[PDB]
Amino acid sequence: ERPTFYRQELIWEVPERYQNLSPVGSGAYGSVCAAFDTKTGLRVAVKKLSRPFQSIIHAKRTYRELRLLKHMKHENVIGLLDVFTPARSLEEFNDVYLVTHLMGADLNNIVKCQKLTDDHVQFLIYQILRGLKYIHSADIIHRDLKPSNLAVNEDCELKILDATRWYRAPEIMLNWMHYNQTVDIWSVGCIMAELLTGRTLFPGTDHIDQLKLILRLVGTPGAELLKKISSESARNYIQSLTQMPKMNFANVFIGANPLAVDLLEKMLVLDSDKRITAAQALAHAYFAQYHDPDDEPVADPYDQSFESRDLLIDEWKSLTYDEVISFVPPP
Ligand SMILES: C[C@@H]1CN(Cc2ccc(F)cc2)[C@@H](C)CN1C(=O)c1cc2c(C(=O)C(=O)N(C)C)cn(C)c2cc1Cl
Ligand SMILES: CCCCCCCCO[C@@H]1O[C@H](CO)[C@@H](O)[C@H](O)[C@H]1O
Repeated sequence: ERPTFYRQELIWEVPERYQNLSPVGSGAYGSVCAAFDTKTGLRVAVKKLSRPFQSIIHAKRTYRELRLLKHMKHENVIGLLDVFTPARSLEEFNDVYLVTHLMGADLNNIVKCQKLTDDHVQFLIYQILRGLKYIHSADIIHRDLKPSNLAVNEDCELKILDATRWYRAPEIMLNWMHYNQTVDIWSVGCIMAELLTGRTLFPGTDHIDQLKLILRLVGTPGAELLKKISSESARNYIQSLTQMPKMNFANVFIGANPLAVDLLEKMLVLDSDKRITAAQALAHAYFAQYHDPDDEPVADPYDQSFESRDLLIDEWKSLTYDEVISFVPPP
């Protein structure tokens, strides 16, 4: 049958299994409380979606978020321990709560603007890439990978969730579309660089500065890249710049493990088609001590056809309700 609920003001209405509700992040992740799950003995985070069925777009967003989190089942990706509503029917259904592991910190919190050891960077980047492989295998592109979106606990176990512009692929900065999954690989390279050196790779002051700093490291586009640019305004502007050569990453990241440097060379290539994939990165010798080709799992096909659909509020709501009811908690 149905769990007993209680009501509290932080008027959250949750099952009794969740105790010690305490607001976290204040606003950054929405309305989220840390809590203790008495059923599992785990510290959890409970998110109450805001106004989930106020509008078609709210409704579609609610459905999108629930679908995604229900699909993501991987050690290095945030997924769902639980989903619940106080509603006992569809006509009653107005609130949606998601539950996941309370990791307790994000990457910023672990680095502290300091140098990590090479071994530690291997472990952290390995986890990010393991998680990314899974995500990309579901035909998902993250698009905003950054330290604040990488959750970590005290044992630096890491899960991918979900300052601002510093990790973004340059094609994203320039509103390219046709985006490759390797946009996320660019983001990994920027993160890795920072963990090794203790400094932001491209700390741009604004958008244009950010692209200037990128180009100074990885050079101006070669002919092979320029032949794939269909916008003549973009093409013509690029060529009018002073040519710069790629910097030698070996001089830039001096002291670094040469295999770390080699991996950075392969991630931080301007041409997204020439960037290493997550699967390929995991097989790179940098991660010899953690790589296991038989425990780098991939995802079930992920049907995102709903994105192209224009439905009514009550349709998105009923579909969301269906997903709440069909949820099966992880073993
Ligand atoms: C992934 C979980 C769940 N939570 C949101 C969430 C996502 C999906 C879901 F189903 C339920 C909740 C994230 C916002 C943060 N989160 C954390 O573990 C977390 C938790 C914290 C955190 C705190 O816990 C905190 O405020 N203190 C005082 C320890 C401080 N920071 C910087 C944090 C960063 C993260 Cl990523
Ligand atoms: C002015 C700064 C130059 C930025 C060049 C970004 C090149 C990224 O690379 C491009 O990514 C596209 C997908 O996003 C692909 O369709 C292209 O084939 C690929 O070359």
